[PDB]
Amino acid sequence: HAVAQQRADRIATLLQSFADGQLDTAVGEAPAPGYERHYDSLRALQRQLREQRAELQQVESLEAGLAEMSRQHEAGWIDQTIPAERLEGRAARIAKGVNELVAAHIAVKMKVVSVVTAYGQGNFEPLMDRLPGKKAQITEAIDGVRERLR
Amino acid sequence: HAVAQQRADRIATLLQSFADGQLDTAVGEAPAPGYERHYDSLRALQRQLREQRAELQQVESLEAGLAEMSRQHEAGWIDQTIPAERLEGRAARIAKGVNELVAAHIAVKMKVVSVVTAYGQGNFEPLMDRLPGKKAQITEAIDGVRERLR
Ligand SMILES: [Cl-]
Ligand SMILES: [Cl-]
Ligand SMILES: [Mg+2]
Ligand SMILES: [Mg+2]
Ligand code: NA
Ligand code: NA
Repeated sequence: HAVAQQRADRIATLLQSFADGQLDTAVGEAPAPGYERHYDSLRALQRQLREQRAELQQVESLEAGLAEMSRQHEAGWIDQTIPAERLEGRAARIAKGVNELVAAHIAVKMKVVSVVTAYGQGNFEPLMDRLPGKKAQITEAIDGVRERLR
Repeated sequence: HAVAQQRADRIATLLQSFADGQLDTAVGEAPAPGYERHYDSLRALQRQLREQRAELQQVESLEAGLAEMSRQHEAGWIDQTIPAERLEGRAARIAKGVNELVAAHIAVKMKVVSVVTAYGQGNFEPLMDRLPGKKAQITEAIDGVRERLR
């Protein structure tokens, strides 16, 4: 009678904690045989709430990292990247993905600058890369510059 | 005796479902007064598991969208963007953030191409934007091209 209520209150308290976002309490083992199923599920649920909390926090950090990277680049510090090494899982892969895509565009941009700077110096040895898709328009444009400049 | 066990099994089953990822069952209301706390928490937990599931799915979609955008740009279709409008919350903001940052770099790149293309035609009216930070190196480079070309 007394124990039954106590064990019931314990389960209510643990569930209440989960609901309120208090995931630090250690669930532990069941008090008696008839509560094994309840506790098995409670422990499993807790592990899941903790994992999802961590993953969602990583995403929040990813948004802040992107925000700072954007701020840095608008200020001209284009070497700045999102510190993917400080993230993990999917958040880290997305961060690396953004860094690589931005880096790829910067590389094409600097290639253009490098080639035309040379033409400006009378050095016509360099040729713009042969780009695909819409980027092919850049290749033709720069070739046109070369032909006309000399 | 019979009812007690039945109501206890119901709570075990609901918790078991949550654990296994079956969040579609409708919890409903408590069967008797002494179970109000349990059910209140169960409903709240379910709402949270569903919300976190949705948010994590959005992130998975964000990673795929970035992957496809990267694939498209490497192929030269640089007008392609991550469809942020099809996402929501933080996932959507990150997507828009990536689209804007990439677009900003492309704009600087095309500005460079536009200016030098003009110089190649003997049209020295356009001047490269005055860029900050490390980007200032691009401004000086292109100015140098202008001065030397004419
Ligand atoms: Cl720096
Ligand atoms: Cl297209
Ligand atoms: Mg010269
Ligand atoms: Mg000319
Ligand atoms: Na990617
Ligand atoms: Na941003």
